Amino acid sequence: SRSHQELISQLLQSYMKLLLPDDEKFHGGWALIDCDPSLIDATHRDVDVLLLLSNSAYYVAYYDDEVDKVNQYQRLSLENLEKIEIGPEPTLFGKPKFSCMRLHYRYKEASGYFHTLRAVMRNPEEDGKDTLQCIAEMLQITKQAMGSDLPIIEKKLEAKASKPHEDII
Amino acid sequence: SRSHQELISQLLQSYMKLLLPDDEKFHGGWALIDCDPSLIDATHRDVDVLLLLSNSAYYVAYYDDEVDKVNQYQRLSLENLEKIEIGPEPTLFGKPKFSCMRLHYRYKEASGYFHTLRAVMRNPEEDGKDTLQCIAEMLQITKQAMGSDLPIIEKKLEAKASKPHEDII
Amino acid sequence: SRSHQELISQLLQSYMKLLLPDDEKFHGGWALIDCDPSLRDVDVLLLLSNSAYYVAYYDDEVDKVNQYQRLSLENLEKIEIGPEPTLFGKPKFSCMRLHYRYKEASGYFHTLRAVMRNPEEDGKDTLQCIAEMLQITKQAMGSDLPIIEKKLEAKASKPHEDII
Amino acid sequence: SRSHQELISQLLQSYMKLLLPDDEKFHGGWALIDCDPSLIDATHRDVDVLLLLSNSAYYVAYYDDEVDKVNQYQRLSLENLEKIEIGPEPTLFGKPKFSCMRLHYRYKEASGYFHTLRAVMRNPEEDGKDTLQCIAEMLQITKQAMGSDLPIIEKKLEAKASKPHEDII
Repeated sequence: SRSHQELISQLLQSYMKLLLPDDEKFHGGWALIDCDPSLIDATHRDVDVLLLLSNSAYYVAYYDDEVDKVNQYQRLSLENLEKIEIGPEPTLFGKPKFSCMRLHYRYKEASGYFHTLRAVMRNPEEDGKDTLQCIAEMLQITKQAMGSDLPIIEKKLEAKASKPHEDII
Repeated sequence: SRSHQELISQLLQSYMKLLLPDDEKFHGGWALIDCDPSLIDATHRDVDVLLLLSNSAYYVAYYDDEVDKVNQYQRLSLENLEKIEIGPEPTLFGKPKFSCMRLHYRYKEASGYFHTLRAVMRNPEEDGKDTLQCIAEMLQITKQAMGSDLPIIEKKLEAKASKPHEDII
Repeated sequence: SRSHQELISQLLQSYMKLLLPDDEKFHGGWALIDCDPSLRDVDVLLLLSNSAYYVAYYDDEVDKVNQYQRLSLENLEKIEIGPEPTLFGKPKFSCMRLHYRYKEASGYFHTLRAVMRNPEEDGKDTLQCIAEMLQITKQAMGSDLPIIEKKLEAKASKPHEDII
Repeated sequence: SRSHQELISQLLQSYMKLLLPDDEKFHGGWALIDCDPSLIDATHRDVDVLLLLSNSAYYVAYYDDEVDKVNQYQRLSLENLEKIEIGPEPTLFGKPKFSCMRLHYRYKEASGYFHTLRAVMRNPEEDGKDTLQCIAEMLQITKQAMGSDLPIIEKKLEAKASKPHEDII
C-alpha cells in the first residue's frame, strides 16, 4: 500500500514536527566545522557543527569527533544574537588559512559567549568567506523580521576562547 | 534513563542519518516557495518548497497547502543539474515584483525540466535576489568539488512552463 | 587671453567630443589588464557609449595603443566572469570574458581583469559592476545580455581584427 | 602612411596624457547627473556631470545645459574625500524613487562641501543604487591604497545644498 515516496515523505513531515517547537518554522540549515582551537590533544581533527535557523531561533549542535552523535546542543533565541564577526581564522601560529564566522550571543544576561564556525571547503585554495557572508545575511534578515538590527562586521578575529558553552533546550 | 537534553540530541543525530543515504553528507537546506504559476487553481496561495543539498545530490520537496506534508519529492543527482538562471519572475502581465531562481535539470536524458523557486521574505521592498544568489553559489561549488561545473546566469526568465515533474528516489 | 582653468575645461570638452562619434554619449570607462596568455601586464582601455563599447590594447614598453576596436553593443553576445584560465596550479584572480559577433561569427572574445593593488584581492566585484553597466546599456537600446558566473575555458580567441 | 587605427591610437595616447598630470594614471570614469538643485542656474534640469578617477585624485566636471561646455571643473585629491553617503534623493515632499550619491570633500580645511550625483542609466523600475555602490567601491579601494580610509554610509539625504563650489586645478 505505502510507497517509498510516501514513506520518505512521512518521515520528513514527522521530523520537522519533532525537531522544532510548534510555533517555529524552518528557514535554513548548514553543515559547518568548529573554528575555535580546543584545549584537548595534539592530533588535529574536524568537529562537525550543525547550524539550523527558524523564524525566531538558531540552533547550534556539535558532533563527536569519532562516532556519530551530538556532544553539545543549543537552542538560542535570535534576540540574544548580538553581532556577527567575519574574518581570518584566529590561529595560534602561522598565516590564517581561511575565514571563520563568530556568532556572539547573550547568555544569562552576560556576554563573552561565542561560537566560531567555518564552512566545509573541499577545495583547499578556497577561502570560504562568501559562504559565511551568505549565512550571516540570512541570520541578519531573519532577526530584522522580528524588528531588531544585527551588525555583520568584517575584522580580524581575536584569538580567544568564549565562556564555557552550556547546553540549552 | 536519559535527560530532556539527551533525547533531543539523539533525535537530531538519528534524523540527519535517516534524511540522506549512508554515503551522503548534508551541506545545506533552505525553505522556499514555488515561483511558477501552477495550474490547479489561479489564486493567491504560496506553495512551500524544501531544498536540500548533499555532497552528491539535491532534494526538492513540494508541500500541500492544506496540510504540512509532501505532494512531490525528488532526489536529483548533481551531475544532472545543468544550469541556474536568476532573474525577475515570469509574470503573465505587468511588473515583476521579486526575483526567482530556476534550476534546469536533465531527466531520462531529456531536458526542459526546471524548478522555479523564490525566497520567503518579510520585506515587500526586497526582491530576495541575494538569498537566491547565495543558494546558487553553494550548489555551484558543491558540483565543482565533484569535478564538473555549473553556470549561474543572470538574465530575464522566460514565460514558459516546465515539463511535468515526476517523483524520483 | 585665456586662463589655465579655461584651457583645462576646453581640453576636456574637445577630448570628450573627439573620443566618440557625433551621435554617441559617454556612459563609462575603465582601465583594465589583458587576462589571456599571448602567442608583463598589457594595459587595456575599455569605454562604453549608449550604442557601442571600445577596447584598446597598449604596448608593454611604449605608451602607445597597438590594437583598437569599436564594437556595437548589439554584437556583444554574453559576458562570462570567473577564475582565470591558467596553465598552472591555482587561478590568482577573476577575469571577465566579453564574447562578440564579428562579421556574423562567434569565437571572438576579450578576457580582461581589474587593476588591483592589494594582492589579497579577487577583483570580482569590480568586474561584476562593469558587466552590469554593459548589460543595462544594451538592454535600453536593444536585446538582453546574459552574465554568466562559471569557470572560464582554456581556449584562445579567434585572432582580433581592427574595427573603426 | 598612417592608417585610421594608427591615428585613433595616437589620439587616445596623447589625450590620456593631456587630461591628467604626468604622475597620474586613469582608473575609471562615469557619466552622472546632479541631484541637488542648481545654484548657478536655479531652475530644475538634468545637469550632466563627469566623474573621473585617477590613482591619487578624482575629477568632477559640470556641463552646461544647452551648449556642451564645462561650466565648472574641479580636481580633488582623494585624501580630502572624507565620506560617501548613499540613499534616496533629497526631495521636499513624498516618495523619492531613485537613490543618489553624496561625496563630501574638505576644501581649504573646511567641510560642508558636497556633490550629490546619480546614475544616467536606469529603468524607471530601478533605484540605481547598485551603480552608485560600484562607483563608491572604486573610490574607496583607490583612496585606501593611497591613503586614509573611506566610509560608505547608507542613509537618508537631507536636501541641504553644499557651500558654493569653487574651481580647482
